[PDB]
Parts: sequence; structure tokens; C-alpha cells
Amino acid sequence: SFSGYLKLTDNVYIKNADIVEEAKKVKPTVVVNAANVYLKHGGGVAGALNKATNNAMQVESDDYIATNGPLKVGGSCVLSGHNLAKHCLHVVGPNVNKGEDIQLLKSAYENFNQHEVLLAPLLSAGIFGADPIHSLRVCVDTVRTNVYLAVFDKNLYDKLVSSF
Ligand SMILES: Cn1ncc2c(C(=O)N[C@@H](CC(=O)O)c3ccc(Br)cc3)ccnc21
Repeated sequence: SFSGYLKLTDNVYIKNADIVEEAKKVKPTVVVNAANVYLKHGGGVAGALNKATNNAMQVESDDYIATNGPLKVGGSCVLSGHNLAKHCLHVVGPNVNKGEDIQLLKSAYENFNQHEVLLAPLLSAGIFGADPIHSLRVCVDTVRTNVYLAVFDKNLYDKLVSSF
């Protein structure tokens, strides 16, 4: 049910799209969230996904942290996808604006390999401060399962395709 994507490799696809609108249309098995270790979904992709769930994602996430403590940078957890997907895979890429090790970006993408197909954003891009061209290259070189990347910004999408 994914449509309109540009094929980059055997398993990686990309589209200029709002991941919330894409998730509402497709209702994928897995949507990836660009999470932080606390699962505090304030801004960026996480703020947008949480708002689309009417804050249900944040209420579930606060219970998960109260029980388990914070995630690791490069780690993940599977929670409900609420009205957006069957599941949400919350993945923590390194935040350059907080000074985190960019080498953890490959470990972050390795979480995607536990799922046959995913709808996802580029990790560590946007307000996380990493170069999105670098993030797409690590994604291509690490993920082996089928990943459908939604890039919100039209100008960034064009730059990512042209420089691939
Ligand atoms: C309504 N809302 N607010 C943010 C956001 C995001 C979001 O932060 N995406 C990131 C990642 C991406 O989409 O490639 C991003 C956005 C813009 C630039 Br420029 C660079 C990275 C995605 C969906 N809905 C969103």
C-alpha cells in the first residue's frame, strides 16, 4: 500500500511526505519515531506523531519509562502505533545538538532490521542536528529490511535524491 516512492536501492525507498499523513493513509505495521531516551515527544517527528495520537503516545510512553527507565542512545522499544500504525518503533538516534556520538547512528538504524517493513524518517536529521545526506547513506548501508522513508521538507528531499 505504499505509493509514489522513489526506489533508491533493492530495499530503500523515499518520498517527500508528512509521515503523519503517510501513516494515516497506509496504516503500516510499523511506524518509526525519532525518539529521545526519555520518550518525551515534544517537537520534530516525535511531537507531530504524538499530537496525531491526541497525546495517547505520550501517556503510554510515560508508563513505559516509569517501569523500565530510559532507553540507550542507539536503542529502541516497540510500543503501540495507536491510530497511526499497528506498532510504533521508538528509535533513539544521536542528537548532535546535545553533543552525542554520531557513530551511534549505525546502531540506531540496526533496530530497523528486526522488522520486515517500516515507514520511517531519517534518523538524527532535523532538530537532532546531523547531516541528512550522511543519515541516508548510513540507512542504505545498514538497513536490510524494506524501509519507506518520508522526508517532510521538499527542498531537502530534492537535495537527498540529487546527491544520492
Ligand atoms: C509537523 N511536523 N513537525 C515536524 C515534523 C517532522 C520532522 O521533524 N521531520 C524531520 C525529518 C524528516 O522529515 O526528514 C525533518 C523536518 C524538516 C527538516 Br528541514 C529536516 C528534518 C516530520 C513530520 N511532521 C512534522
